[PDB]
Amino acid sequence: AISDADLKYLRRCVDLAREALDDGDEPFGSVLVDHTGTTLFEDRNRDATAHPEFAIARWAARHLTPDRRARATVYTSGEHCPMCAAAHAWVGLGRIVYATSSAQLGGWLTEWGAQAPPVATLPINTVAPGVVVDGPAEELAETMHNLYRAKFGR
Amino acid sequence: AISDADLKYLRRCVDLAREALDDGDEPFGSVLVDHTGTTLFEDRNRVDATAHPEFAIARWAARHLTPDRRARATVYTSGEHCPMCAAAHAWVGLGRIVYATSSAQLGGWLTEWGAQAPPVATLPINTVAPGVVVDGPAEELAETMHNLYRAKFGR
Ligand SMILES: Nc1nc(N)nc(O)n1
Ligand SMILES: Nc1nc(N)nc(O)n1
Ligand SMILES: [Zn+2]
Ligand SMILES: [Zn+2]
Repeated sequence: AISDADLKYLRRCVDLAREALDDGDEPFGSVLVDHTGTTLFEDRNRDATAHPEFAIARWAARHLTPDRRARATVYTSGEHCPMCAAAHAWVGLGRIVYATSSAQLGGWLTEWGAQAPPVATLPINTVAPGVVVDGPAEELAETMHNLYRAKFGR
Repeated sequence: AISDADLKYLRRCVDLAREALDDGDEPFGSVLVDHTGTTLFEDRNRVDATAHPEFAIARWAARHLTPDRRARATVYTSGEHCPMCAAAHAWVGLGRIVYATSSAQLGGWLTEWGAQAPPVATLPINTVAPGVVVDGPAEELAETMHNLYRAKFGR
C-alpha cells in the first residue's frame, strides 16, 4: 500500500524536484507530513550535503518533539541516500515513502554514461533497519526518468 | 598501514572523546589535518542527534576549503564514521580517513554490554563510500576506547 493520499504527497515532491531543476539545481524534493496530515515543512535541492531529506532531519530535530518526529512521514521524489537515511534514523523520524529508488536512479545514470556518485546507492533499510519504507511508485517512474534525464543525461 | 604520525592524531581524537564524555556527551572525537600536517579543525560530539564531529568536519571542509585542498586532507577519528558521516565525507570530496576503533568493534561491544543497538546500521565506511582510502583500527587504542565506550554505553 502506497495509498492514494501518499501519491498526492509524492506528486508534490515531484513538483518540488521540477522547481529545483528550473532554478538550476538537481531534481530532488521532499515533504515532511505530521501524523494529522498537515504539511510541516517542504524542501528541495540546493554545498554538496544540501539534500532536502537532510534539511527535513535537521528541521524535525530543531522544531519537533521526539514523540512528534516518530509519528511523522517523509515523502521524497527519490529514495534517501545513505547520509539522509542515517540522519532520518538518528533524529527518530517515522515512515518514508519514495517515488523512485536509488536502484532505478543508479541504473539510469549508468545508461547515460554519467559519473556514478561517490556514495553507494544503498537501500534505506540497509542503512536504517528499523524504518518503515514504501515505494517505488509505478505511476511516477516515467516522470522521474524524464526529470532525472534533464539534469544528468549525457 | 597506521603510521606513528597517524597514532599521534588518533591519541588526540581520543582526548577529544574524553573531553566530550566529561562534559556529558558521547565519547567521539575527530581531527581534520591538511596535506602539510597542520590541524585545520577539531571537534567532538554535541548531542540534536546528527551533531557528529565527522559531519561537522564535512560541513567545515566544504565551507572553508577548495575541492583540491579537501581531497588532500585527512580526517582522523576515535570511532569509525557512521553512514551519515561517511557519506557526507564522500559528497564533499574529503580524502583519507583513519580510525582508532571500527563500528564493528563498537557494535560487538554494545552487544556484549546488552546495550540498545543504534537506529543506524554499523556499516563499514567502504560500503557507504567505496572510493575512500581507509586505515584502522589501531590495536594500540582498543582497550582505551573499550573503556571509554563502556563508561557511556555499558555503565
Ligand atoms: N539522494 C540524493 N542524491 C543527490 N545527489 N542529491 C540529493 O539531493 N539527494
Ligand atoms: N557514529 C556515531 N555514533 C554515535 N552514536 N554518536 C556519534 O557521535 N557518532
Ligand atoms: Zn541524501
Ligand atoms: Zn556519524
